[PDB]
Amino acid sequence: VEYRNWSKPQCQITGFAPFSKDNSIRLSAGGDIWVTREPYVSCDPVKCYQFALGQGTTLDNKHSNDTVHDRIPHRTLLMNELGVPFHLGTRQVCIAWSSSSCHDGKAWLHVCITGDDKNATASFIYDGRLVDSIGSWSQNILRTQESECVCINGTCTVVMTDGSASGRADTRILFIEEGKIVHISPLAGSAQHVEECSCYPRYPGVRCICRDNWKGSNRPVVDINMEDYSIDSSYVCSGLVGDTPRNDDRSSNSNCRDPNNERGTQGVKGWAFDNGNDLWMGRTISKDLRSGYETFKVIGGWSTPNSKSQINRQVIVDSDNRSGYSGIFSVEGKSCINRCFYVELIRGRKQETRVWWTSNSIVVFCGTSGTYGTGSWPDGANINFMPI
Amino acid sequence: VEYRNWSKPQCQITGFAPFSKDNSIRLSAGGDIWVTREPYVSCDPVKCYQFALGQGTTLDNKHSNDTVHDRIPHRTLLMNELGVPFHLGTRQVCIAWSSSSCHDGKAWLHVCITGDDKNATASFIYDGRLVDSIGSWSQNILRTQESECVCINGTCTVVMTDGSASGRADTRILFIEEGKIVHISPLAGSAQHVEECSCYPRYPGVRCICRDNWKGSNRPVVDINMEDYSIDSSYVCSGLVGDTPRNDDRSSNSNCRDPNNERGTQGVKGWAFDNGNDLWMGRTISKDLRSGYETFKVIGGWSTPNSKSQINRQVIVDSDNRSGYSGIFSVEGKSCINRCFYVELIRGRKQETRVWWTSNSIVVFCGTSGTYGTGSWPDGANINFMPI
Amino acid sequence: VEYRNWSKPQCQITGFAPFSKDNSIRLSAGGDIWVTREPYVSCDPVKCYQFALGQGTTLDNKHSNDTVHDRIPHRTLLMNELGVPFHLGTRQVCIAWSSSSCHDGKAWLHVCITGDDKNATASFIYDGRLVDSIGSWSQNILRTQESECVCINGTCTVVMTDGSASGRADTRILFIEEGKIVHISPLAGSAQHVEECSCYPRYPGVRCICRDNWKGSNRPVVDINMEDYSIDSSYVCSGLVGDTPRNDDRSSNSNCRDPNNERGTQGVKGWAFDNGNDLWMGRTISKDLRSGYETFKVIGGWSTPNSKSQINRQVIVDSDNRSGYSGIFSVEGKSCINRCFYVELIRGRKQETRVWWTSNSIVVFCGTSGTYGTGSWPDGANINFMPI
Amino acid sequence: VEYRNWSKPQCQITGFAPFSKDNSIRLSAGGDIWVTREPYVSCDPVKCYQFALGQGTTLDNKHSNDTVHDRIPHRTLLMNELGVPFHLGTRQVCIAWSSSSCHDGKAWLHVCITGDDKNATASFIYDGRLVDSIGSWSQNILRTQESECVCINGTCTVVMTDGSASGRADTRILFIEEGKIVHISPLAGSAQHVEECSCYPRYPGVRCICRDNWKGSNRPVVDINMEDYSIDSSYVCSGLVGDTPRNDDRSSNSNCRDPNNERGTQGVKGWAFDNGNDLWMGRTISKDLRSGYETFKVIGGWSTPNSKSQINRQVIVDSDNRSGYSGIFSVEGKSCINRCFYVELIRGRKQETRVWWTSNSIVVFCGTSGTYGTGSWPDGANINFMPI
Ligand SMILES: *[C@@H]1O[C@H](CO[C@H]2O[C@H](CO)[C@@H](O)[C@H](O)[C@@H]2O)[C@@H](O[C@@H]2O[C@H](CO)[C@@H](O[C@@H]3O[C@H](CO)[C@@H](O)[C@H](O[C@H]4O[C@H](CO)[C@@H](O)[C@H](O)[C@@H]4O[C@H]4O[C@H](CO)[C@@H](O)[C@H](O)[C@@H]4O)[C@@H]3O)[C@H](O)[C@H]2NC(C)=O)[C@H](O)[C@H]1NC(C)=O
Ligand SMILES: *[C@@H]1O[C@H](CO[C@H]2O[C@H](CO)[C@@H](O)[C@H](O)[C@@H]2O)[C@@H](O[C@@H]2O[C@H](CO)[C@@H](O[C@@H]3O[C@H](CO)[C@@H](O)[C@H](O[C@H]4O[C@H](CO)[C@@H](O)[C@H](O)[C@@H]4O[C@H]4O[C@H](CO)[C@@H](O)[C@H](O)[C@@H]4O)[C@@H]3O)[C@H](O)[C@H]2NC(C)=O)[C@H](O)[C@H]1NC(C)=O
Ligand SMILES: *[C@@H]1O[C@H](CO[C@H]2O[C@H](CO)[C@@H](O)[C@H](O)[C@@H]2O)[C@@H](O[C@@H]2O[C@H](CO)[C@@H](O[C@@H]3O[C@H](CO)[C@@H](O)[C@H](O[C@H]4O[C@H](CO)[C@@H](O)[C@H](O)[C@@H]4O[C@H]4O[C@H](CO)[C@@H](O)[C@H](O)[C@@H]4O)[C@@H]3O)[C@H](O)[C@H]2NC(C)=O)[C@H](O)[C@H]1NC(C)=O
Ligand SMILES: *[C@@H]1O[C@H](CO[C@H]2O[C@H](CO)[C@@H](O)[C@H](O)[C@@H]2O)[C@@H](O[C@@H]2O[C@H](CO)[C@@H](O[C@@H]3O[C@H](CO)[C@@H](O)[C@H](O[C@H]4O[C@H](CO)[C@@H](O)[C@H](O)[C@@H]4O[C@H]4O[C@H](CO)[C@@H](O)[C@H](O)[C@@H]4O)[C@@H]3O)[C@H](O)[C@H]2NC(C)=O)[C@H](O)[C@H]1NC(C)=O
Ligand SMILES: *[C@@H]1O[C@H](CO)[C@@H](O[C@@H]2O[C@H](CO)[C@@H](O)[C@H](O)[C@H]2NC(C)=O)[C@H](O)[C@H]1NC(C)=O
Ligand SMILES: *[C@@H]1O[C@H](CO)[C@@H](O[C@@H]2O[C@H](CO)[C@@H](O)[C@H](O)[C@H]2NC(C)=O)[C@H](O)[C@H]1NC(C)=O
Ligand SMILES: *[C@@H]1O[C@H](CO)[C@@H](O[C@@H]2O[C@H](CO)[C@@H](O)[C@H](O)[C@H]2NC(C)=O)[C@H](O)[C@H]1NC(C)=O
Ligand SMILES: *[C@@H]1O[C@H](CO)[C@@H](O[C@@H]2O[C@H](CO)[C@@H](O)[C@H](O)[C@H]2NC(C)=O)[C@H](O)[C@H]1NC(C)=O
Ligand SMILES: *[C@@H]1O[C@H](CO)[C@@H](O[C@@H]2O[C@H](CO)[C@@H](O)[C@H](O)[C@H]2NC(C)=O)[C@H](O)[C@H]1NC(C)=O
Ligand SMILES: *[C@@H]1O[C@H](CO)[C@@H](O[C@@H]2O[C@H](CO)[C@@H](O)[C@H](O)[C@H]2NC(C)=O)[C@H](O)[C@H]1NC(C)=O
Ligand SMILES: *[C@@H]1O[C@H](CO)[C@@H](O[C@@H]2O[C@H](CO)[C@@H](O)[C@H](O)[C@H]2NC(C)=O)[C@H](O)[C@H]1NC(C)=O
Ligand SMILES: [Ca+2]
Ligand SMILES: [Ca+2]
Ligand SMILES: [Ca+2]
Ligand SMILES: [Ca+2]
Repeated sequence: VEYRNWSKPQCQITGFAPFSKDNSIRLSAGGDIWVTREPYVSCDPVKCYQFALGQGTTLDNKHSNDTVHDRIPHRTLLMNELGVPFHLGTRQVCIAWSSSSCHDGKAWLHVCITGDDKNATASFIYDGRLVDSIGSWSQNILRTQESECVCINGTCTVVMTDGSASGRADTRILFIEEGKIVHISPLAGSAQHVEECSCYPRYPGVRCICRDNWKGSNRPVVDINMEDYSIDSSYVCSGLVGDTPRNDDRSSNSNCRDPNNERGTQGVKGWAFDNGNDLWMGRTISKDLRSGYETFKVIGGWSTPNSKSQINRQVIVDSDNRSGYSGIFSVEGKSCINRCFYVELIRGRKQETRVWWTSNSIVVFCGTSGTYGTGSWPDGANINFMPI
Repeated sequence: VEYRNWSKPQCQITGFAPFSKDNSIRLSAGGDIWVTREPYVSCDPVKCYQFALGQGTTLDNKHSNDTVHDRIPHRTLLMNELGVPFHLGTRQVCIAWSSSSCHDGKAWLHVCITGDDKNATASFIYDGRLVDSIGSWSQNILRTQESECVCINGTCTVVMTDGSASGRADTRILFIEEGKIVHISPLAGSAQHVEECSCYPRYPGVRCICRDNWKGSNRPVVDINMEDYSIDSSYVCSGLVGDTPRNDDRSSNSNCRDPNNERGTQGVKGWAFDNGNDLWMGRTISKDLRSGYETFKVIGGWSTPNSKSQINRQVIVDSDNRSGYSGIFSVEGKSCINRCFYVELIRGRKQETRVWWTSNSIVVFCGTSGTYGTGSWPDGANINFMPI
Repeated sequence: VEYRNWSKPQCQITGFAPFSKDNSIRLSAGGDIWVTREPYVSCDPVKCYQFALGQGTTLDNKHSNDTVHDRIPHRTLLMNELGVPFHLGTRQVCIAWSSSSCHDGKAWLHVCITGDDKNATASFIYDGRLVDSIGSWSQNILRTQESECVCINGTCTVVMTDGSASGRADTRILFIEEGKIVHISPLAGSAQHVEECSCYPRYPGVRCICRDNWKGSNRPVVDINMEDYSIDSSYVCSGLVGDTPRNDDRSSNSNCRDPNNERGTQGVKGWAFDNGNDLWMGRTISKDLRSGYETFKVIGGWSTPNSKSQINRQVIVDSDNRSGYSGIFSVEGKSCINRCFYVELIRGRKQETRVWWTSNSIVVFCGTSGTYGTGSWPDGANINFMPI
Repeated sequence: VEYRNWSKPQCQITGFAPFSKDNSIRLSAGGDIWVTREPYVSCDPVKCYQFALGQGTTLDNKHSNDTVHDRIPHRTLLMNELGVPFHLGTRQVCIAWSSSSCHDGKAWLHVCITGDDKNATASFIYDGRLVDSIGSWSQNILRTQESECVCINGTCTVVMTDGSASGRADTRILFIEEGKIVHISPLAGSAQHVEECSCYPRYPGVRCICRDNWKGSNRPVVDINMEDYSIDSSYVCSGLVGDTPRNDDRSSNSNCRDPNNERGTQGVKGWAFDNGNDLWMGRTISKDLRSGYETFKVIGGWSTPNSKSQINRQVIVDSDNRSGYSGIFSVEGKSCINRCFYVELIRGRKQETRVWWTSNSIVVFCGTSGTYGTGSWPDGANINFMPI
């Protein structure tokens, strides 16, 4: 086994075709399925696996009630081949309430986070053994990606926040070579917040499309130079914008460098990925609520401010339904590195308060240089059927 | 790993001996089993696996109700070793409501179909990565085999329809070398319809025994020349005939070249496989309803029109019971390539409307050059026991 | 991989120490466990697996009722590593209502039997493919071992009956080299019946301790000469005797050559295995009912008629409980070939008619050249707890 | 595969970071989970597995009632990768009511104990085959570690008691090279009792931190010389002390050589592990009841009597909750051998007599040379939710 160095062109995609759905909630009505959220999928040179954080229980468990809350001791990081539901036979690869995973080529690094909010811990596991540990630095919740990290040559990047969701924060980018952090590099850029970065291998570095829970609703970019550790974090030129809540589609703006301050409040985990001066991206159809999922390409959107030349749309999930988080997902072709992407479809309380638990399914789409039809793939489960 | 080139004689079989049953419905009363239909089994140089399309749920799920319908977003392609039931621990290898799978020798290609009926998409997955995509072409349901495709030397064939079930249609035969379609070839032949082809490796090409939902009740043949892409599609000389509904057994006819127009309406997925001028084939015992399964050899039936010299019958499934689809299943011997075949036994609504869900079990029989006894293997599950 | 030729001394054992129990019935009250009976365990050069025939269902299935009957279409041959219960995730390796399995070294041969009683079929599977088939020969139930077959050099033996349980019968010994029967050899010996042979590798041939459902209650021996195909079947010299029902322990007799005619009626699957002029054997404590299990060594018992010098007893299962079938189980040491043995503990109807289903657990003991304590390991499950 | 010889420095740890929790009880409310207790985890050069002894059943089984009792025929030794719950798909690797497991490098040795209390047996399994057996020697319960044994060069140590819990006893240290005991060595030392030793590879020998159910509440040390078989068993210099029940924290004492006689009665399985003249150890927060878990380092505590210079505490499990047993768990780093440790959290009768069954979850922590936060990880399951 030599290393995963990614030297190879990205694919000139033409849109996305469907790859995987698991029906996690549906089956949850007839089987014992874990309680999840904040999923993501990543793969080694052979199989694509699917992760997510549980709630130390199952859905048809009287326990599950109040799964709305993101952190609790009993939450663990699951793993399965891409395609199997999360069952009583799944493994809790580590304790955590946040994470990131990359396959450096040789084996896995699994950053998993847990502790008190104000003082928590981050175990850096690798190849099964626990290679390192680094604790919270601001004293107000150490959180990470909830997406696949990226490694190149033998060094795995991973961005980390601990600060004030809607406020300033310390963003560091740890460079851990084999479960062992070997160098940390402090954030720099126009980016007024970095959180839930969706990172990918666009050689020689790593580029990140994050979230901004404070003033921006136009994703902040985070570019890592795996070559010298230096950082750079701009903002997206695309005038379209994909974050929720967000202004609209006409008064929606972005100048590639400053929080736009338009419902710049919260956010959601999102992705995007360049191609020349263009921009393949995705977001919720609803711009108030996290419902419906569409994906598209903005001409000029990566190199040019306030763009609006949308083209090649797709209604991945219908706007009458509901989605949630999503992240990019790379996966090296036999000549080019193709990007893929996932979408958790969250069914549960706060919204569908018919039941008291919260969990989620997933749908995933990859890159294609061929045709496709049209459609939308939701969780599609009868909340009047589901237990509780 | 060199390639699967099939250069090796087919076996001079003498009838079929039992191989596998899974009891899918029976266990479904005491366990959490997926909701299926349109199964098939295929194997790599080591294990035989069993496929089928689910209904994004399980049987003891209040959801399952109305599984009669063939397409919906939440239907996925399962896979398991030959012998295990479809459980909560099975994987959804792709989203689809149609498919085909072959092992080119090195790894798997998994055509899976999904989208709106009128406009749908076909993901061409291979080795886990998504190599290509080609969308619907007539705008009225892109459908494929629901049986194992066949590869030789490194090129995998797969026939595709999109048109009018009971009407004309476009039938194309895609030649995808490694998840990448590299050449499409348009249908040609006496065949007035091609749909649900049951294809196999009868070197140097590939030969297909399809269905005809319009005017024929005598299977149309579809011969592929993997050598130059050319096509040829005749009809079966056998005067016996195996399709349901169908005329009878005396006024049942076929001339090897034109729809016979005798209850030539619908059909069901069927198989057949030559041997000299003869014909080993199978069909439902009931010629109105898809009930009971028998298999036999018609002397003269492959090279001679309107044949009736039946011999070596078997009551695979009793005519008091019920079957459904079926397809051929090859599996290379240590000197000859033996054919095997499967039979879904569909238990569910429209018929057994005691319950509201529809799923199916399976029985499978291989080729033998030795003796056998007699019997019939049905789903045999108490519909008064089953849930719902 | 060279072949399993067994050239290596058997171990001078000193008694049996406990190896495996699975608690099949107990868990059956809190989980979905298959309905079984007629088990046995066998191993390849790495793992020991556990077999048995199911009843196409699970225990907490309303179907299971009337599992007392041995044959029905929906019965299949399971397989799992030695230690896991038979779950909804177990595989039906073949259809059958009888069987035998050996690992010739390279891979598995799985004789499985099914068909009408009067006319049935026997599929000879191997390495996943179906290599051969041979049908019933007397027209009254083709049955086999229900124990591990034995292979040496590359030829696998397997004894087969079809005749009259309590009457004469045809006993043949098929020699199948790679799923392909290559020579059948007709039974010869003092043995007035051969049925449920418990066979083992006592180089250069294979020796069998069977059952006799007609006139004997003293196990008939069946010695195979894998060298020239010739057969020889004596009877056990041991005057102790181990079969149920059986006379007693004082008027119990055997002369090494003729059915003794003492409650010589039915039987049960049993084992035994020589050592010099002695005899390590096992049987039920109850000599009317199949309850309790003990094992011991009779000095002189293999080379001398009507023996009674019992020594080294063990109460494997207490006589207040209940057992059933049992068979020998070899397993090559790092210098000597050690024998092991299993014991199904049948819980169910006809006896414990509190419930209407019948299934069974298992306990297994191997050979030891070291000390041991005392005890008894029953199914030990509350029939008042169990479902139905 | 060469052998596991451990020549390599232990790691200068700085405290413990979280690795694994499984939520065994929580899921037990929504799934079929085995009934356990007396767990432990151990690993081969690749995966870390988790063991424990069951109670031949599952929790939602009416059987489980009265799982308070430690021994019964139907108790078996489970095994799974580190992270999966104990499910109906787990294997019973042997019958036992006590055990120990080490990976000599090449494969596993699994001492499992069962029999009458007064006369029991100990099967010494290895690589799947049963290599040896040695029976009880005092006639009053042969018990072993309930923790991972340690092998070096090719010889696996394992300490064994059989005597009087609160009285004298015979303590032997068997040296079994490949499932075959090749030399037994009798205990020697100041140690007035050895029971439930928590052993580890501190090259060239093996050192053990046991329990004392008679007069001590200050762990007895047990040092093995794998070099010449000689033994040595002192007591811990640490004046802090970690055993429950125990005096307090001020009148708590130890002189490194004699039972201190302060609530020196019972105990619990514990661990500890040196580092220079210091001592990293752990115990229950409650000194009467086995509740809460903390871990720390006592300066001077390994080489100096009655120590009280505690530092680097952690509240692993909060004192408002409840723990149970615990043991050390080694795991070779890429330059140093890191120690890890587990903690069963027992939920069940005698205490939480709301229900009638007893089982347990687990939390596990490894060694780190990096920072960490703070927190506590309990079973945290609603006893008012749980079944029974
Ligand atoms: C490939 O396949 C697409 C699939 O797109 C999606 O369709 C759903 C909505 O139809 C969406 O939720 C789902 O998840 C799919 O992802 C092909 O067509 C698609 O469907 C139609 C047009 O073809 C577009 O959707 C619209 O949605 C409305 C809700 O269904 C529908 O009622 C709209 O209908 C109005 O125009 C149609 C035109 O055919 C016609 O039916 C009527 O005239 C109708 O008029 C309305 O007017 C009044 C006010 O609204 C009402 O009082 C009156 O009752 C009536 O509702 C409309 O059809 C969807 O966007 C479209 N997709 C795309 C990409 O165009 C598409 O043909 C093909 N394209 C490509 C590149 O392959
Ligand atoms: C190997 O094993 C076969 C197994 O074949 C199948 O048998 C079932 C039907 O019997 C079928 O559903 C099942 O699934 C099996 O696959 C051996 O025999 C088989 O069974 C019989 C003859 O041997 C054939 O089946 C017929 O089915 C009727 C329903 O059971 C049965 O009642 C018929 O019986 C009439 O003739 C028999 C001859 O033995 C005799 O019983 C009576 O005289 C009976 O007369 C009827 O007459 C009146 C009008 O019908 C009634 O008023 C009166 O009450 C009575 O019903 C018949 O036996 C089945 O086809 C046959 N299989 C084959 C291949 O022949 C077979 O012996 C052997 N062959 C080979 C090559 O190995
Ligand atoms: C290793 O370990 C053995 C284990 O053997 C088995 O014991 C159970 C029966 O006790 C059996 O079902 C279980 O499954 C075990 O496999 C050691 O001992 C074993 O137990 C005893 C003797 O040691 C033997 O079993 C007998 O079973 C009767 C039912 O329990 C029991 O009541 C008998 O007791 C009579 O004698 C004992 C002697 O100690 C004493 O208790 C009394 O005096 C009692 O007297 C009876 O007399 C009247 C009529 O019966 C009654 O009115 C009165 O109430 C009372 O019942 C007896 O103890 C069992 O066979 C034995 N096993 C072996 C191999 O000896 C054994 O010590 C040791 N051996 C070796 C080689 O390692
Ligand atoms: C990293 O993270 C630690 C986590 O430690 C643990 O905290 C829980 C207890 O708080 C424990 O069960 C849990 O499992 C954790 O493992 C950081 O702090 C930790 O929490 C606090 C202090 O920081 C310590 O715990 C104490 O526990 C009491 C129960 O919660 C709590 O009420 C105590 O509060 C008293 O002092 C605090 C100081 O901040 C303040 O809140 C009040 O003044 C309060 O006063 C009480 O006084 C009267 C009598 O008690 C009452 O009438 C009145 O109502 C009120 O209760 C206290 O805070 C815990 O030990 C501590 N851990 C450590 C290691 O210090 C820690 O800051 C950081 N350290 C490091 C190295 O990283
Ligand atoms: C990184 O990319 C590839 C794959 O890791 C490296 O491997 C060699 O690269 C090219 C073609 O890929 C040739 O020089 C060798 O034949 C490759 N070997 C294999 C097994 O692919 C490549 O050298 C690395 N290069 C950079 C610039 O990072
Ligand atoms: C990672 O991969 C290759 C590893 O070799 C790095 O490029 C190499 O450049 C040196 C001189 O710097 C050559 O001698 C190497 O052998 C080059 N690669 C090849 C295939 O020749 C590359 O620049 C590194 N990139 C990153 C992002 O870390
Ligand atoms: C295709 O069939 C076989 C198997 O793929 C090819 O392999 C060689 O073929 C024959 C015997 O099978 C000999 O020439 C070689 O010894 C074979 N090698 C092996 C490993 O079997 C064969 O050459 C191919 N031929 C055609 C005509 O397609
Ligand atoms: C059968 O037994 C063994 C094992 O199959 C054969 O293997 C050779 O036998 C001996 C020692 O076992 C030596 O001649 C070789 O070194 C063995 N090789 C191995 C890999 O064990 C043996 O020759 C066979 N002999 C008979 C008489 O059947
Ligand atoms: C099975 O195994 C060995 C295979 O070699 C057989 O014994 C051999 O005897 C021949 C001459 O007959 C020698 O040249 C072989 O090489 C011998 N074995 C060895 C290791 O030398 C053996 O007799 C056969 N036994 C059975 C029961 O089939
Ligand atoms: C035990 O430790 C190591 C690992 O088992 C042995 O292996 C050799 O040891 C050193 C470095 O580890 C060198 O002499 C060799 O290069 C090692 N080989 C490998 C594959 O690591 C070591 O010799 C053994 N030594 C002792 C003292 O027990
Ligand atoms: C276990 O491991 C090594 C095995 O070699 C033992 O040390 C060896 O010492 C001899 C002379 O005694 C050398 O020739 C060996 O080759 C040494 N090891 C190495 C790598 O050179 C060691 O002392 C043994 N220790 C224990 C606890 O059993
Ligand atoms: Ca925002
Ligand atoms: Ca038709
Ligand atoms: Ca008899
Ligand atoms: Ca004590």
